[PDB]
Amino acid sequence: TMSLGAENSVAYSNNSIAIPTNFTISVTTEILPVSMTKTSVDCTMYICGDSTECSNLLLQYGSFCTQLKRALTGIAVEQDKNTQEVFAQVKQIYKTPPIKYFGGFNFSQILPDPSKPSKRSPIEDLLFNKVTDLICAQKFNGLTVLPPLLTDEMIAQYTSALLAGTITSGWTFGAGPALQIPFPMQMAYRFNGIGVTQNVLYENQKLIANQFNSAIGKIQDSLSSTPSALGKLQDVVNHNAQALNTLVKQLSSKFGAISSVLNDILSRLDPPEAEVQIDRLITGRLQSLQTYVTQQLIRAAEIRASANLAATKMSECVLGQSKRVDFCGKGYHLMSFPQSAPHGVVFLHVTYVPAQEKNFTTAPAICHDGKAHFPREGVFVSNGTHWFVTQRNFYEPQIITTDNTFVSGNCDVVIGIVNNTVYDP
Amino acid sequence: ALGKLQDVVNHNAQALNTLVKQLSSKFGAISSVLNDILSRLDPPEAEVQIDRLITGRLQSLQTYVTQQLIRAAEIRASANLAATKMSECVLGQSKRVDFCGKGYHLMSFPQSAPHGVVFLHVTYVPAQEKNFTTAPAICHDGKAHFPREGVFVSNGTHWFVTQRNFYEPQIITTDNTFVSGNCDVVIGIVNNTVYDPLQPELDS
Amino acid sequence: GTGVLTESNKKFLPFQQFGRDIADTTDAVRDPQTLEILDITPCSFGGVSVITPGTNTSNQVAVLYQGVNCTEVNVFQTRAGCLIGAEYVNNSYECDIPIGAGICASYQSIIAYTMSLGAENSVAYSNNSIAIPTNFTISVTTEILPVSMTKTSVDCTMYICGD
Ligand SMILES: *[C@@H]1O[C@H](CO)[C@@H](O[C@@H]2O[C@H](CO)[C@@H](O)[C@H](O)[C@H]2NC(C)=O)[C@H](O)[C@H]1NC(C)=O
Ligand SMILES: *[C@@H]1O[C@H](CO)[C@@H](O[C@@H]2O[C@H](CO)[C@@H](O)[C@H](O)[C@H]2NC(C)=O)[C@H](O)[C@H]1NC(C)=O
Ligand SMILES: *[C@@H]1O[C@H](CO)[C@@H](O[C@@H]2O[C@H](CO)[C@@H](O)[C@H](O)[C@H]2NC(C)=O)[C@H](O)[C@H]1NC(C)=O
Ligand SMILES: *[C@@H]1O[C@H](CO)[C@@H](O[C@@H]2O[C@H](CO)[C@@H](O)[C@H](O)[C@H]2NC(C)=O)[C@H](O)[C@H]1NC(C)=O
Ligand SMILES: *[C@@H]1O[C@H](CO)[C@@H](O[C@@H]2O[C@H](CO)[C@@H](O)[C@H](O)[C@H]2NC(C)=O)[C@H](O)[C@H]1NC(C)=O
Ligand SMILES: *[C@@H]1O[C@H](CO)[C@@H](O[C@@H]2O[C@H](CO)[C@@H](O)[C@H](O)[C@H]2NC(C)=O)[C@H](O)[C@H]1NC(C)=O
Ligand SMILES: *[C@@H]1O[C@H](CO)[C@@H](O[C@@H]2O[C@H](CO)[C@@H](O)[C@H](O)[C@H]2NC(C)=O)[C@H](O)[C@H]1NC(C)=O
Ligand SMILES: *[C@@H]1O[C@H](CO)[C@@H](O[C@@H]2O[C@H](CO)[C@@H](O)[C@H](O)[C@H]2NC(C)=O)[C@H](O)[C@H]1NC(C)=O
Ligand SMILES: *[C@@H]1O[C@H](CO)[C@@H](O[C@@H]2O[C@H](CO)[C@@H](O)[C@H](O)[C@H]2NC(C)=O)[C@H](O)[C@H]1NC(C)=O
Ligand SMILES: *[C@@H]1O[C@H](CO)[C@@H](O)[C@H](O)[C@H]1NC(C)=O
Ligand SMILES: *[C@@H]1O[C@H](CO)[C@@H](O)[C@H](O)[C@H]1NC(C)=O
Ligand SMILES: *[C@@H]1O[C@H](CO)[C@@H](O)[C@H](O)[C@H]1NC(C)=O
Repeated sequence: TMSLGAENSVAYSNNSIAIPTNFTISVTTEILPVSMTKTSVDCTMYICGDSTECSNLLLQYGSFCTQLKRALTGIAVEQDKNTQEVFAQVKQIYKTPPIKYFGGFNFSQILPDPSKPSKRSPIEDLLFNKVTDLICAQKFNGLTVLPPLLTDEMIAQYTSALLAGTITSGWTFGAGPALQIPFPMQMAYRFNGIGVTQNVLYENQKLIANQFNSAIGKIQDSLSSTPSALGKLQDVVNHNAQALNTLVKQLSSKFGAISSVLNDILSRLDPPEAEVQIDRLITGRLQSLQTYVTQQLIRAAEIRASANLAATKMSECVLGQSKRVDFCGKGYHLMSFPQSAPHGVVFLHVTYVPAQEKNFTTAPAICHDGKAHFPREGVFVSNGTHWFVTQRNFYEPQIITTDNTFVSGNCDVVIGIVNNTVYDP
Repeated sequence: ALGKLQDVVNHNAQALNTLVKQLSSKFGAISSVLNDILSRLDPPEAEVQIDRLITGRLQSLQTYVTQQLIRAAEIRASANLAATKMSECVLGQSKRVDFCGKGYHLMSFPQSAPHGVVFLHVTYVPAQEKNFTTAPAICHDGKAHFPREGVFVSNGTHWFVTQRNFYEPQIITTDNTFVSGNCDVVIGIVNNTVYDPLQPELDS
Repeated sequence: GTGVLTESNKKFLPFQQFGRDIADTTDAVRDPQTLEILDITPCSFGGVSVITPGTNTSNQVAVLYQGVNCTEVNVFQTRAGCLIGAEYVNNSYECDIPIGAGICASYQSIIAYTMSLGAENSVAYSNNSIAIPTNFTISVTTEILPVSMTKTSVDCTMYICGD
């Protein structure tokens, strides 16, 4: 019987709080499929090939062929639209400065490599390597794979522009003109977004930079060392080729006829029964093609939903800081980096995870001079003998003064109010 | 401009037209008209011809219903998205980037359209940006000062604190800065005075 | 069948006569007069696509043979296929008519080009400089979303059989 999880009992009490005293910069990967293989089918060539009599009999069924071609054309344009929606979200191609110094933060693994001809990042190069006469057989039966409108190098260029915008300008480029800001100041703004003061980032800048660099290196090692990391994108490739193979395989099916070869049927039988045999082959092949188009449409809907989600993540996680829980990684979200992948996008979510929490005795309000004092932005904590006010997400005790507390009412209404002095500047 | 809604209308009529067009298909039978088949053949072979017509027309109708269900799923997803935009953009102000227009979202207006909704997203776009020299903190009297809500900027000789999204320089005082630590830890801290409001009061 | 018979590097065993693909399609054969192996490759086929602007504007057209090399058919070779009737221009513009593999076509005659992704902007990043907005623009933008479709009901018996 499978275990759901490790058992943890939270030490809940009416007057105790746990405050984090440290943090971990966690980078996590999110892999999203964006597009599929664009397929076009020649209905007449697939069902009948070179046989004129088969085409003449096929004409009796009407506009089935036109319907299948139209549906496939809609899917093919939809895939390009999906790629445009996910990646072509900036109209300026931003570039990084020639001096790659960002206050200790290292972005070598995600920025484009000049040495490589493909102009891809090490992570993107790893993603393309790790995602992989079949093509000839699919082509020879009247099924054609159409090239993506955006080539891999242009998609990589779009990711590079997004990375340059998010690194040099923060979230400003997503909401208008790209405004330059130093990267430590940008990270301080992101720290303020999740409710941590700027001083925590500035004082611990080298530690945060080291943690970020270590996490990025771990991400590259994790992708290189795990076969099932890129399972989703490969699955899409796996489905598409298999579908074409199955459709090709359906040409070798008798479908209740004497032979699967039209030429043998013509060369061996009179037209009254040859017409019947060709009709059986036509209905079986047409059913196979309709089945293939129907699954292609269902997969197109699923990929369109995934692409819409990927576009939403690109807008909310890469082009801004998100306050939505778990949308842009596990933890308090700081920023995200896009990486191009075959038929998809990989988001590196940089999040803030609290760590090394410590118990403190807490009170809702402080009673001083017959007045109730409440924290403006923090929480009251006690280490045993002395009372302090600290920010909720990091332990930084400060003296309780009138500057950081506000007075509302007397001490007779608040349940759990404790008596302590409030300093006056 | 209104290509998406018209496209939906274009698909629906076309689907019906295709289904109507499928009535003119022999489907491997002598004729596409059932009345002719009845008026021309005995029931043993008329049953076969009617069977061919029935299976072809039934396949056409099932195909039409299948694409109608797929399109219904797509339109349901679009309608759910439209309801989400109506709740978050019209009935409130959204902090989600690009959900309610390009730029910092202020408000949205709904307009009815045939088979659809048009959202007029009113957003705030920054413009006419100006370069300034910036610092993370101000060092005064051996203490590090950080902005409460803004950013430190310098026009070349003087330091000010301004809000991030609009240029409004103000004198750096204790009211708009907070003190955390000394000047030895912050990388890039610059030396500047921090004004005290109480100093002229007790001085005079 | 029907196909080109090219020279084959495949060494058949003496008992084998035909050859098949992974997907069970014939890819090779042994000639019964001279014991040699031939690579049966089917003749070239392509999806003829016509690239045109509006008839209100012009009647000039270009033809794209999808998947067909240009030697087997203003002739330009693209990864999508062979494009006849459009002149390649080294300038980059926005995409007007999509061709594929980064190639787009436009009317100015019909030209084919590698589409520009966007205007090139280099952000003046430095470790101590910030850009602060001094003004604003109130921008109203349109977002069009479909909500409902036409409600259709079909009488199954009347449609299939009538009276
Ligand atoms: C806060 O105090 C509580 C209680 O003193 C701690 O909870 C105990 O944790 C230990 C080991 O984790 C367990 O063996 C005890 O059974 C727990 N007691 C209760 C009542 O839950 C808690 O670990 C303290 N928090 C920190 C961060 O030290
Ligand atoms: C917070 O945790 C970090 C680690 O994530 C601590 O940094 C380590 O500090 C020890 C002792 O000074 C060093 O030996 C390690 O090399 C440091 N690790 C890294 C990655 O820099 C840090 O000291 C902790 N801070 C507090 C206040 O507990
Ligand atoms: C940023 O990270 C890269 C890679 O993580 C660092 O490049 C390494 O540099 C060391 C010492 O110079 C070499 O021994 C490694 O072989 C390099 N690895 C790679 C993959 O190039 C780089 O030094 C870091 N710092 C900067 C400023 O770029
Ligand atoms: C709670 O924290 C306060 C503040 O750090 C502690 O007060 C200081 O304790 C040190 C060590 O005994 C003394 O050298 C200082 O003179 C104390 N400062 C003041 C203003 O009294 C206090 O001891 C802590 N309490 C507990 C139980 O750890
Ligand atoms: C907090 O302080 C107040 C005032 O200093 C205390 O209220 C006094 O309590 C004593 C005995 O309980 C009475 O004799 C006084 O008349 C009370 N004064 C007022 C103004 O109410 C209160 O008891 C203190 N609470 C704690 C927990 O120490
Ligand atoms: C930076 O801004 C400050 C304040 O806006 C400027 O200081 C004032 O400049 C005007 C014009 O020269 C003088 O009339 C005032 O007397 C100055 N005020 C003070 C308090 O000195 C300053 O000149 C600006 N610096 C630059 C390089 O533009
Ligand atoms: C910022 O101010 C501090 C303190 O006034 C400066 O530190 C002094 O620097 C001088 C010359 O380097 C020394 O002679 C003093 O002993 C230093 N005093 C202290 C307390 O450190 C610092 O140099 C100033 N920084 C800038 C950039 O002007
Ligand atoms: C901020 O200063 C930088 C550099 O001092 C300006 O960037 C220059 O812009 C001009 C015109 O756009 C270019 O010709 C230069 O090549 C740029 N130089 C660099 C180093 O990028 C930038 O325009 C200034 N910002 C504003 C708003 O004027
Ligand atoms: C901010 O931009 C607005 C326009 O978007 C400026 O308003 C213009 O001001 C000029 C000169 O004062 C007038 O001739 C125009 O008629 C104004 N246009 C509008 C639409 O009102 C405004 O002056 C700018 N403000 C700053 C500080 O640069
Ligand atoms: C908290 O609970 C303890 C025991 O459960 C009790 O003695 C104490 O009065 C309670 N305090 C408040 C503020 O409820
Ligand atoms: C910023 O970089 C310049 C050179 O690029 C250097 O002279 C200066 O010391 C740096 N300042 C900080 C705060 O890193
Ligand atoms: C096949 O025919 C050719 C014709 O010249 C002859 O030379 C050869 O011996 C025959 N047999 C085989 C096994 O090739």
